[PDB]
Amino acid sequence: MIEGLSHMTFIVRDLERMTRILEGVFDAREVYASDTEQFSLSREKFFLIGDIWVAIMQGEKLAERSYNHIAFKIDDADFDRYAERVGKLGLDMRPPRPGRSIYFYDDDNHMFELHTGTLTERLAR
Amino acid sequence: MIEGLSHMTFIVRDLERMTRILEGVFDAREVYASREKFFLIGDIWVAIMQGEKLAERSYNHIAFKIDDADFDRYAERVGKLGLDMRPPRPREGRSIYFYDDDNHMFELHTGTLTERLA
Ligand SMILES: [Mn+2]
Ligand SMILES: [Mn+2]
Repeated sequence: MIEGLSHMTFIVRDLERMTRILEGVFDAREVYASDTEQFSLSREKFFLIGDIWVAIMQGEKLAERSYNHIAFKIDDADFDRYAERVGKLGLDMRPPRPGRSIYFYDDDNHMFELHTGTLTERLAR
Repeated sequence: MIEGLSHMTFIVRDLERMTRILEGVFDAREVYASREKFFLIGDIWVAIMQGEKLAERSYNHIAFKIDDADFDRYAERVGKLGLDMRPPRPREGRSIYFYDDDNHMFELHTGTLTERLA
């Protein structure tokens, strides 16, 4: 049996900028940096978004953008606030459709989504 | 405030094969049916939509938590499907890494963040 999600891992060109994205958009909390170690060549950081473990490692960006995406849940009341946060970070986004979502990209062609709706709502529609 | 994970969406060339992988490896259950399908892995909403496979493989990955006592079983599930799988490192704090048919890397992992932080 699958107990739940363990972690999601993203490879990014610039660990510092990705840190600012995860902190700026999701209020991610940095819990680990391999840079606190002596002679570790590879560079990684671990973050928590609530109880979600996100790991980032420095490497190459995704070649192309695609519609593979990871979506986090927010409340409908915070939709404009979150669109603002994405704005202040200077991130590319998909246009807001006329549940609702904000889709944006980090600096390495990963797509993320902030979605106000639920599965139950989605299936009933 | 982020309330939690909403869903994860994968683009795949063949929804029937992806269905078999999700059900076969993760015990995913289908709740909605070129087009999209929806699954739950426990309370994790997964959406799959027909389209183009990732040009390239990378080490970006999604990892699911399993118990160490189930490790051999899960490795046999991935193998039974003919999925491209990294031979498990003889070990704990263990992982199984595999690609589906569309260059998405997945991981089954027996350890926790807390343990890893040690
Ligand atoms: Mn989505
Ligand atoms: Mn991993």
